Amino acid sequence: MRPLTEEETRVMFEKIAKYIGENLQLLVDRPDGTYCFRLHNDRVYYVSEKIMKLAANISGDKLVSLGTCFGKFTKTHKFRLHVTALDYLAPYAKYKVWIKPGAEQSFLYGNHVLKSGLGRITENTSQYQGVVVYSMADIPLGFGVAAKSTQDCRKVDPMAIVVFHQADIG
Repeated sequence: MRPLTEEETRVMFEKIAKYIGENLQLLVDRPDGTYCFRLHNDRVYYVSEKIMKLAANISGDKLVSLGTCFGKFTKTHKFRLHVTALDYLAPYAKYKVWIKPGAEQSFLYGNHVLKSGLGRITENTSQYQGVVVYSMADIPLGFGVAAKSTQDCRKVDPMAIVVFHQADIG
């Protein structure tokens, strides 16, 4: 465990902002205390500061399980988001896509969503905007990238790609 570098923080902040804009502060400023990010084996962990204030008291290994991994830094120093972050980011992601049964199955196996499977998408979603993919029952399935804008999604043919697969649960 250890604080992130100023340069690492920016990268992660920039990546997370692609899905929740400037709402990360919502995850850091929790009504039950401040939360922070500690690096460990190149993976970023979301954990409360109270728990961090108890290092040297815990074997660290136990400390890693007390936090939630959000993703990790690649060798090309980029931040790869992990689906374990989904439950924390989803409630704060402005741009969402709701997909049908067929698309859901294909998404859970790692594929992209096709027009025929698009049930609904948040208004004014730009092309390449980072989105959170939900099932028709409104449950989080993963992170995606809009292939076309919400406007262009209507005009496209059923076999066209409307959401690229980033990460999925399951």
